[PDB]
Parts: sequence; structure tokens; C-alpha cells
Amino acid sequence: MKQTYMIVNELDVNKGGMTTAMLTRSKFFLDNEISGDIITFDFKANYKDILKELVQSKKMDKRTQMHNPFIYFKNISNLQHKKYNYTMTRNLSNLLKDSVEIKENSRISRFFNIMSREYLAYKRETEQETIFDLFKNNLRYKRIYFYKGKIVKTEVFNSDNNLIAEQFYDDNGYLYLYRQINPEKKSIGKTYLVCKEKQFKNNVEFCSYFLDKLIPDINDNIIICDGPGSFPKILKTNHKNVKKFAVIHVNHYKNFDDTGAVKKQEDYILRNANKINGVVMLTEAQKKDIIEKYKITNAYVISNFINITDDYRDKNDNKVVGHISRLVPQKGLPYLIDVAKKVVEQDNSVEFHLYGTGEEKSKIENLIQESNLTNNVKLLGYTTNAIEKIKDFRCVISTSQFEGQGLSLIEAMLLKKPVVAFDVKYGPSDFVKDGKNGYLIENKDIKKMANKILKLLHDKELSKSLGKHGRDTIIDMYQPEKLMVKWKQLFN
Ligand SMILES: O=c1ccn([C@@H]2O[C@H](COP(=O)(O)OP(=O)(O)O[C@H]3O[C@H](CO)[C@@H](O)[C@H](O)[C@H]3O)[C@@H](O)[C@H]2O)c(=O)[nH]1
Ligand SMILES: [Cl-]
Ligand SMILES: [Cl-]
Ligand SMILES: [Cl-]
Repeated sequence: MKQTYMIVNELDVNKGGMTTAMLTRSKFFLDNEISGDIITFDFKANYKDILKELVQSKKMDKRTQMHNPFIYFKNISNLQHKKYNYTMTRNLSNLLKDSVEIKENSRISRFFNIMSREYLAYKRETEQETIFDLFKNNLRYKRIYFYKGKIVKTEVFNSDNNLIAEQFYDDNGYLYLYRQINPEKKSIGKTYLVCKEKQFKNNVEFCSYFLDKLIPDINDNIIICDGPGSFPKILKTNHKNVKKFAVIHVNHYKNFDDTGAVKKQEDYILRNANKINGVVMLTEAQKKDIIEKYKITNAYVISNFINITDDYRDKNDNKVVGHISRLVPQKGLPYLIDVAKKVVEQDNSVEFHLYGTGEEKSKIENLIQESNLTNNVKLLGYTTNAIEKIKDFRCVISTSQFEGQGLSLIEAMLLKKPVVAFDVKYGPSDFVKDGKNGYLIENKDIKKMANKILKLLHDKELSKSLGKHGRDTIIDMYQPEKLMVKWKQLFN
């Protein structure tokens, strides 16, 4: 009878620990007769394809539904008409009627009005989608998106080519939602729902109204806010009976800031703890630090659910050091390159395999090239198949400067790999047993990390022994039954 709604701004196929944690939690809840649905707030025309890939890749349970305002309001708008209305496409065809089409590239064409002596449009055509950029006085004023043969969205641009408005279209070709965009700030302003003839001040109010419509106001319905950016949307609903929880997935302290300052999003959640049923943390240490500053009484520790990988045959014969993460400053990748430089100096056979995507790619590439590590350190992009890549790693490392819990470290340990990790707040000190399943290193100590990496690369038997203890440690600490009991207590 308990229904859960796990809230994050968006879902995609190239995401990190938070999305993994949520999808795993949904699967375990569903095995315990508790519905675990995801709610997102962003527009993706291809959301069907993302969800299919997440299910077929075994990341997402087939029973885990995703609710989303664009999907919900489109399905309602679709009921209002029987036949497709071609007014928009006719308006475009009429605009370009006089215009001659000239191919610029393989996919790009331009429309020139011979009469007016002016270029009115650019068109880019792909397999599934066609984009039109419309121009007046050599300035773009609108973009039209065709997907699967129909207009799904239009965008309006000012004279600075900044987005000032977005319009969304139903499966019958009708406008059902439009919003103003602040051109410089790129923030969402007034939002208009065409069906209800209803106006909202901003995206928070619109998304809070969506939650009011989607979730019945009963105590057997639970909102779990995972995305810290989404917390204002769950706080500002008119629900009086629904249970509301916030999960803190990461160190709340300002990144690379020793002042004791706390991040704005996490500070907002923690200051408003009294307005919700509970704040869930992943470690006792994080709960302790939060209780000290915020004097919260509804704080709870529940570890992330973990997917126990199946025991496998280790065909290990390669000295590869593995690292799988979002390429973000949090992960201390410059410290990793420093460790790699020392390890490569004493063993040229050592490869460092870095899997993931992010802003830091160009910086790390420069560091690899600068230290002549192009042979030894390789950025291999995002993998939907992390398990297979880990199986061929000798050891996995973390240079991370902060965590909520090391899910990539846990994943490696479950696949019987030894781990070497900087001892950072709300991170690996819970599950890394220094000398038994891997090594806990003083933060930013390059030499100590490098030495233990070399010790493991030079001693396969020790590596295998530490690895088996790691798998056993994770199975013992993060038994799904214990976590299910903790969640069920919160729900009652
Ligand atoms: O190419 C890649 C790169 C990453 N991942 C996955 O991304 C996740 C990484 O999670 P984690 O190591 O925990 O890092 P974050 O993405 O930073 O996770 C955040 O959210 C998690 C959920 O609570 C917390 O455990 C972390 O501490 C917190 O930083 C893992 O499941 C990886 O398998 C891939 O699948 N492929
Ligand atoms: Cl094509
Ligand atoms: Cl203007
Ligand atoms: Cl602005």
C-alpha cells in the first residue's frame, strides 16, 4: 500500500552515483512490495528511448515508472483533439514557399527568397529529427524541432541570439505549454499551461503544481527527494498528508573550502529539516557533522542499496589501474595523474584506465600529454558496462576529495578488486579496511598511494586476497534486508 516517488531533475544513460542509487533503491522497494517511481522535471523528446536503454542495460527495473510534467500534461492535452492539426508545418511551408533551397553540407540546407533578396532559414536533417533555424535581417528569431515526423518544440530567440521563450506541442500538433526564459541568466520565468489556462510564476511553482496533480495527498504516499536542486519543488507543494524525505548523496561542505561553509542547496534542505519527515544520510560521520551545526532531530543513516555482482572467474593477467567516475573536480584527477607519474617511473608496463565524461577532460588530457603518459594513462569515455571493465583491472583507485559513499569503490570491491583511496569525509573510511581489503591513504599523499599501488601491481596473490575480503566486507555491511527495515520504519 506504500508508494514512493524518488525525485531528481533529469534521468540519462551517462550519469553517476545518484541515478544508480535511485534505480537500485526502486528495484529493492519493488521486491518488497513498495512501488518506487522516479519523477523528473526536464523536457526530453526521446525520454522513451532513454528509459528503454536503462531497462535493457539492466540499470533500471521494468516496473520502475518515470513521471514527468511534459509527458503528463501532453497525454492530457492529447485527449482534447481527434485529428492531427498541421497549422504549424503549413505556416513554415508558407514562409519558405517563395524561397529556393541550396545544399551547404550533407545534412544542412539554406532557404533564400529570390524576391526579398534575404536568407529566411537553415535546415539540418538527421535520421529521426529535422531542425529549422528562422532568420530575419540575418538574425535568428526562432528554432523549430521536428522529431519522428512531428513538431515537438519551438524556441524563440532575442536579437542577442539568447533563448527568451520555449513552446511544447502535443501528439495532435497543439501547443499545450509555453514559458518565458530570462535571456542572460537562462532561468525559467512565467510558465503557461494551455489546457487549464493557468499561469505559474516560475518552474518551481509549475513543478510543485504537477506534484499536487500527480500524487494523491495520503500518508501512504512518500516523496523521496534525491536531487538537491529539486528540493524547493517538493517543499512548496500543497500536500499535508504525504511523507517527505530528503537524501544527502554527497559531502554538504563547500567544495575545497576549509571555512566550514555548507553548499547552498544542501544548506536549504538542512535549514528546512523541520518542514519534512526526515533527512537521510549515507554515513554516521556526515549525520554527526550535520547534527552539530543544524541541531536536527529527524536525521537518519541509511546506506545506499548495493547490487551484489555474481562471483566470476578472474582471468587477471594485466597490471591495469582502473578509475570510473564523472570527470569533475571532486574526483581529484590531477592527484591521480601525479600518482600515475610516480608509478610509471618505477614500472613502464603500468596502464591507468580512466572511464567517464565531464568538464575536466581537456585539463586531464593536457596533464597526460605534458608528463608523456599518453601510452600509460587513457581517457576511454563513458561505459554502460563498468562491471566487465573492472573484471580486467588489477586494482581500482580513488583520488576523490569528497564523497557521500564510494559507489565505484564498492563496485570494484564486489568484483574482488583491492582498492587504494584517499581518506576523505563521508567516504571510504567506513568500508576500506587498511591492510585487509585495500589501503586508506592520508588525503593528497601522492607517494603513499603510489607505493601501495606498486605493492598491489607487484603482488597478484596479495591483490586477490585483499579483493575477496572487500567483496565479503560489502556483502556483510550493506545487506539489503537491513536497509529495507530502516526505510519501512521511516514510512510508518
Ligand atoms: O563511465 C562511467 C562512469 C561512472 N559510472 C557509474 O557512476 C557511478 C559513480 O558513483 P560514485 O562512485 O558514488 O560517484 P558519484 O557519481 O560522485 O556519486 C554521488 O552519489 C552517490 C550516490 O549516493 C554517492 O555514493 C557518492 O558519494 C556521490 O558523490 C557508479 O555507479 C559507476 O558505475 C558508470 O557507470 N560509467
Ligand atoms: Cl541518416
Ligand atoms: Cl530583442
Ligand atoms: Cl536575463
